[PDB]
Amino acid sequence: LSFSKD
Amino acid sequence: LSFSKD
Amino acid sequence: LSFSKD
Amino acid sequence: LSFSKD
Amino acid sequence: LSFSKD
Amino acid sequence: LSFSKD
Amino acid sequence: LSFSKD
Amino acid sequence: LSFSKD
Repeated sequence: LSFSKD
Repeated sequence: LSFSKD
Repeated sequence: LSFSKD
Repeated sequence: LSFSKD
Repeated sequence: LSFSKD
Repeated sequence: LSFSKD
Repeated sequence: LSFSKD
Repeated sequence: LSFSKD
């Protein structure tokens, strides 16, 4: 489970 | 911003 | 379990 | 800012 | 800006 | 796990 | 700016 | 585990 936002 | 769970 | 924000 | 748990 | 995970 | 920035 | 984890 | 900065 993973989430990323730049 | 980054999140992880194994 | 991990979280990072720069 | 960074957080980890094993 | 916000993030949450339960 | 909760994060906030104004 | 805030972070919490229980 | 809690963190805050104004």
